[PDB]
Parts: sequence; C-alpha cells; structure tokens
Amino acid sequence: SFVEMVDNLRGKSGQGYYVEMTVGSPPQTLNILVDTGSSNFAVGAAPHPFLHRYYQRQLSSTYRDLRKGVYVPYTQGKWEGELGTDLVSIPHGPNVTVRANIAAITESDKFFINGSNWEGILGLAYAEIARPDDSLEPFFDSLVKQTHVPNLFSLQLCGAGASVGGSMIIGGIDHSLYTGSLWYTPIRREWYYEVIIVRVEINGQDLKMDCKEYNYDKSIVDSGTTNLRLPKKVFEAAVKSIKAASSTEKFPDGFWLGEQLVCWQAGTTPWNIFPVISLYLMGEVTNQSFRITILPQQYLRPVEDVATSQDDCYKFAISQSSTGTVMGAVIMEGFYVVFDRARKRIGFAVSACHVHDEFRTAAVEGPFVTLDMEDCGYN
Ligand SMILES: CCCCNC(=O)[C@H](C)C[C@H](O)[C@@H]1C[C@H](C)CCCCCN(CC)C(=O)c2cc(OCC)cc(c2)C(=O)N1
Repeated sequence: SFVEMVDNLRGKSGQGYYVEMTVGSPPQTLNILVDTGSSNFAVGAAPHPFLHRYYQRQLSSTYRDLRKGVYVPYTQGKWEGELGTDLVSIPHGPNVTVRANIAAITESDKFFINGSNWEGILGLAYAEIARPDDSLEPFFDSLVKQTHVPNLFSLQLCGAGASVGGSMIIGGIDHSLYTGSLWYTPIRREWYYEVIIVRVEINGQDLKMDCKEYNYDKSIVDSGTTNLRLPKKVFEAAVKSIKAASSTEKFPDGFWLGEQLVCWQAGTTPWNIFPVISLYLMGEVTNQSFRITILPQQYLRPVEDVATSQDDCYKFAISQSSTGTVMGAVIMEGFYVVFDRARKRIGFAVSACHVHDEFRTAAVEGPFVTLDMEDCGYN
C-alpha cells in the first residue's frame, strides 16, 4: 500500500532529489535531500543566503538538546552543527512519527546549493559511517526500530520530464513502478551501500581490466551524487573508449572533464555515436552476475542553455574519483533500485520512467556466469 508515496520526490537537474519532511512540535516543514551516500540526518538551523527557511529549535516543544557538537565532511561540502532529537514525520511516507537524531546545521561550506529548494539531508546509509561515531542512530534505523515499517526502501529516480521527479517507497517495493524482474547484488558491507562490479563493457566490448580496479577502493550506490564517478584508471579507459566511439565529432577537452558544455541544434543530438555502458554486478548465486546497461541519455546530462535556449546542451556526467566508484543519480535514473537492508542486498529493475532511445534500450539482464567474483572486491 504505497500509492501515497509515489511521486514524493522533487528536485532540479544536478542539484539532488528531495522529499518533504516535518520536524518538531508543532511540525516545521522542510525539504530534505535523499542521500544513500551518508548516514546523518541534518537540517539547516540558522540563516544562510541559500536557505529559504530553516529548523527553529526554540519553536519545538519536543526538541531535546544532546549537548554534543557534530561535523560531517563529504566528497564535496561540509557542515557543522549541534546534535539533538525531535519528532520527525514524512507527509508523503508512512503514517508514523518517530523521535530521531537531528544535526542542527549552524555553519556550512559548499553544502547548500543556491536555489535547490532543499534545506537538509537525509543520510540513508548505515550507522558505521555516521558522525561523530556509529553510536548516533541513523533516521531509518530509528524508523524501523520504533514502528512496523519493514527494513527496506526503494528509490525510483526519474530524469527530466530543469525539474526532476521520482519516488521513495519507504518500507517496501511498489510493483507498478518497474517492468521485468528485479536483479539483486549483495551489499558487501553495511557502511556505505557497497557493491562489487565484476565486469565493464562499452558498446559490448570488455574493458578487460583487473576487476579489482572497478572497485578500487570501493564501489557505492549514492543517490546524493549526480555523476557516475570512476577510479582514475577506469575513468581514463572509459573516456578513451567513449572518445573513440564519438570521434566523428569534435569536443573540447574541457567537455570530457565536466568543465564545458556541448551543444547541438534542437532535436539533432547524435546519440548514436555515444556508446552504451554495461556494469556487471555480483549476483545472488555462485558464479552468477547480472548487468545494468546505461544509455548516453543518462551520462550526458541536459543543461539549460543560458544564452539562446535554441540548442540542446549537455554536460559529460562521468567524472574521475579518488575514493572508488560512485554509482550516482545518473546511473540510478531509469532504474527502480531496492535497498533491501533486511536481506543485505540491492535490487535493480528497469523503471517505468526509463530512457527512450529510438534504437537502444536501457536494460537489467541476467543471469551471466562470472568466475572468481570475490576476487573483484578490494582489500
Ligand atoms: C562522512 C560520512 C560519509 C560521507 N559520504 C560521502 O561523502 C558520499 C561519498 C557523497 C555524498 O553522497 C554527498 C552528499 C551531498 C553532500 C548532498 C548535498 C549536495 C549534493 C551535490 N550534488 C548534486 C546532487 C552532486 O552531484 C555532488 C557532486 C560532488 O562532487 C562534485 C565534484 C560531490 C557530491 C555531490 C557529494 O559529496 N555528495
């Protein structure tokens, strides 16, 4: 019984997906970015030039100070604040209210985004990576412990159609939101949502790297990062192959770094020259894997043309990483992703809001046979 949570996510392209939440008594409404890459629930609690509203602890009668400070650094951005607890609910989520830890953000650096329409972050990953330490219970843990909500959620992130939308199904799977079968990959370790990539193909050709390189030093599923982020060695190989496949057209080197945009006359984007990327994930049974296939419509993110919006302009949404693979929003978009915490696995299926290429199609396909998959995890 999940129809009430369908379409409960909003956002702007490249600025994250948010869900509406309320904090305190009486309830204060805030838009909260959904981040499977972290584990702290934090909200702006002091004025900031990019915040249209913030959490006012003095107006909540159920607020409780924990008299302990907190700091969270991310790959990009950081904030510091004061810890406390309060009553939290999700208007378009389960009909429950829980007491959860809340970090009241008092100072921040490159965290809030001008005009994003969100004021806080909901870290949905595990306690192991919560700050200041893993004794700070994350929100979803509190939700499961205090109510009957099952220990899982799913994310259906939909692309354009600059507005963006989607669904966060709290406590289950909504079968009307995907087609075909769900394919599951083990959660390697409960800290980030860590997975193991066992093979990479571009336009059907194996990159033929040591599969440890794909997971160096980890691979995570992260709704709070836009791009697909790849370790240096993998990024270089992927860009070389993508450049070769599209070499009939000229792009500035700044394009391949995410610095400059590429444009084409409206409706003439040469999709056919950009390859499909297949990520093979470790499966549920011995020597078995499955693949998810990414179309160029996912890793060429449309950007609104600031000048004369007569052209279709895009940014390369694959970037280099020094902290492992990050399967960001552009990978998740077009798939229905099940964070099955109870069974320690992540499921993928083709989304009902999938990308529409005229001759190619995003897919989740299996089974494949893959020997020695555990050797692909980095130690
Ligand atoms: C300390 C405990 C664990 C911390 N976890 C992490 O740091 C994760 C690995 C990352 C988080 O998901 C982390 C979450 C992030 C703050 C949410 C608010 C800002 C979203 C910005 N945005 C729009 C959607 C991006 O696209 C983007 C771009 C980035 O690089 C640009 C060069 C980095 C990150 C995000 C990023 O850092 N996103």
